[PDB]
Amino acid sequence: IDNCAVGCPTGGSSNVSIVRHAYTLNNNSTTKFANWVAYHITKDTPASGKTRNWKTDPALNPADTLAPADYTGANAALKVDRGHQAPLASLAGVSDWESLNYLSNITPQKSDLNQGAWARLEDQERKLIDRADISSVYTVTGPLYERDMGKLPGTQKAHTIPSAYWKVIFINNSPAVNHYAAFLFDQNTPKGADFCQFRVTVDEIEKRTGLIIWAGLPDDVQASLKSKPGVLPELMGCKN
Amino acid sequence: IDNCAVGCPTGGSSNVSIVRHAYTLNNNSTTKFANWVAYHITKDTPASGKTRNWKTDPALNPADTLAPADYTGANAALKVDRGHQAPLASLAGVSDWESLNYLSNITPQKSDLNQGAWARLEDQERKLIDRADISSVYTVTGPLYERDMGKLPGTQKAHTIPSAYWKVIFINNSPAVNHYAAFLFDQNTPKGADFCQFRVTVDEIEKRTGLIIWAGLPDDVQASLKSKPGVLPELMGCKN
Ligand SMILES: [Mg+2]
Ligand SMILES: [Mg+2]
Repeated sequence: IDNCAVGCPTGGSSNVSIVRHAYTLNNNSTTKFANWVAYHITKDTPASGKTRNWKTDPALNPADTLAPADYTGANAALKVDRGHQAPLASLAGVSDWESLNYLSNITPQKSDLNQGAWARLEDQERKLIDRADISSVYTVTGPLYERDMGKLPGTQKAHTIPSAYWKVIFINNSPAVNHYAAFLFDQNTPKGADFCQFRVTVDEIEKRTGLIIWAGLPDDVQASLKSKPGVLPELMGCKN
Repeated sequence: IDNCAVGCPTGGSSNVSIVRHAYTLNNNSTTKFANWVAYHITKDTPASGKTRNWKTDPALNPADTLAPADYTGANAALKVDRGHQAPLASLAGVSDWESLNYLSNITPQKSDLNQGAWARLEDQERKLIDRADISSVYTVTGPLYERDMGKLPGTQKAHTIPSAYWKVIFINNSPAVNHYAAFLFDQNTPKGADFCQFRVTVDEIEKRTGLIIWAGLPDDVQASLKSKPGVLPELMGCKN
């Protein structure tokens, strides 16, 4: 199962990644959240109406990830939601869809971001697959840890709440020949914010995460395309 | 023969276009030069060392195009060369390659442009086909008539010398999913100019020519991408 197409990211804290049909993920046993999550949307992956039964990822050591009990009181204290990294509705059609609700694929994401600009991007990201000429959407998403966001009140486990979230997207085959995009949202993004205003370069993300995305691309392609914002957002309703 | 892939341009002065393996061209009987020339570069079309036997296009009425005799004294008076619209070296491998030297595919192009930035772009355009993942390069090129440039000294034929040239390019299948680019050079472009500094939008070209490029693309795709400069030039050595 290849959920990256042009090479999954290198630089993750964990040397081994979890590969599922729903996604491929690299966990961080120190922060308790995934360094990055790569997924592949196709015409047969989206599905609506699925339920959200939060569960501890059975593939990880319970001490290196969070359990449902750890989120107790989180919303009232920090105004955060249990935010999905790999989106439920866009991939709930896969055989192991339940893993989309494993806490390894979740982080304490501010409600205004989760239900705001982040959800609208997910909506447009999913809509791309409806286009006749678009057969695949390959996405890599993950958090940033640049400032103290406080701690979950219901757990004694050492963890680090993200300060921002990014998403790198490309359609069909490879960014070497296809449209791509990259976004970066701060945890405190306003509820009504236009997701189009947060377009960035892949290079910026790599520099703020320590990862190398699209790690299988030839050197020249990486050097010339990663520092240039893509035009994929224009197909998602964005301008300029 | 389809040299446009996503619909040849509309808006040309002639209702009929000339279709060849080398290119598809729409002539302008008033200016005596083609409104647009569309060509398709593949790994099989380039070829070096071909001779240049200028000739009157036998497919057109002699009064609507130029003959070799019409260029007499042109270089000494206006410092222009017999400039190819569809590049010889990039397509000389096709079966009717001699048509690349028919005067319907030529215009009085300033030597500094023809042998400068224009030739450098042609090189990079041709080199794209050397990439393993790039199987096709679809280009549409043509002149602009915005200012009096004088007249050829060796002809009595009514004609209009171009004041600028544009080139729209995309790779593989369609600009809807593949990288694209558009450039526009004034006749007076200095010999040592960096072609990367002449990137424009497809919309600007359409507004200045009266043509509609990629006329077969869905409306939403046209509105969305024609106003956004592409990232293909980054694969051609351009920065930012
Ligand atoms: Mg969410
Ligand atoms: Mg030339």
